[PDB]
Formats: sequence, C-alpha cells, structure tokens
Amino acid sequence: LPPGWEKAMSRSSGRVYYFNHITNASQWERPSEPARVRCSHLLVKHSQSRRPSSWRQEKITRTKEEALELINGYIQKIKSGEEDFESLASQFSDCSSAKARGDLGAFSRGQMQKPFEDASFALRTGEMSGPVFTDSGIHIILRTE
Ligand SMILES: COc1ccccc1-c1ccc(C(=O)O)o1
Repeated sequence: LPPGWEKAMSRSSGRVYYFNHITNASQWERPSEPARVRCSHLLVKHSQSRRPSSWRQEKITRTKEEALELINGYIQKIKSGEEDFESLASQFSDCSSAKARGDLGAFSRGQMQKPFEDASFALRTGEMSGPVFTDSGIHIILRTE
C-alpha cells in the first residue's frame, strides 16, 4: 500500500477499509514522490488558532471541537456530492485563499507547516484529505496537480 495507508476493520459493518495516517483520509476501496504538488484547502480556525481572526470573522471564538465538527460536515457534503470543495472553500474557509476557491498554487517540500506539507505530498492527484491539524487550525486538503 502507498505511503501512509493501512488496513482497518469497519466497526459498523465489519467490512475492511483503508485509512491514511498522514492525510487522515479513509475509504472502502484499496488505494491505487513528485518535486512539486498543487493543492487547494478549506481552513476552519478556532480559538486556539495561532491567529484567532480571519476575513470571515474578526474574533474567532468557536472551540477546537466545534471546528472539527464543521470540518466533518464539509467533508460529508463534499463526499456525498451535495456541495463541491471550491464552493465550501469560497464560502467557509478562514484562509483568504477562499477568494481563489481555496487554491494555493504549486509548492515543493520546504515551504508549508509540516503536517500540511506531508498530507499534501501523500495525496494522489485528485485526492482529498481528512481533517489535518496545524497551528492555524483544521484543514481539508485537495490535491489538484
Ligand atoms: C495554506 O495555508 C497554510 C498551510 C499550512 C499551515 C498554515 C496555513 C495557513 C494559511 C493561513 C493561515 C493562518 O491564518 O494562520 O495558516
């Protein structure tokens, strides 16, 4: 299995699934290192965020647990097809890259907080992460290239 992926048992179904410990992705199908990748993201900040402020809200007061909740709702809607990533990111991301549908352009290793970098480099093109925690808050990452 590609970097970070492991077999687990579903504790509802007892069906086998795969989870990734670097990106926090999880899925039923069996899964499948570039100099540069391109990613978008949807950030949800909380009161223990490095900077508890964003373009959406001068004072961010939601708890880390409430942030994780919002993130999990957005992941549910994205995975169900009910909203797309770009649209939730534009409305809801606490990063001002919300204005570009969450797009950050291409970067290589060396540039981002590590947990974000590692998640982005472990994603496959097209692939979306689970909740990824950094000092800025809780990220959903989409690898676009
Ligand atoms: C693309 O943005 C990030 C990637 C990794 C770690 C943090 C960030 C980020 C974007 C905006 C902010 C912040 O307001 O702290 O933090």
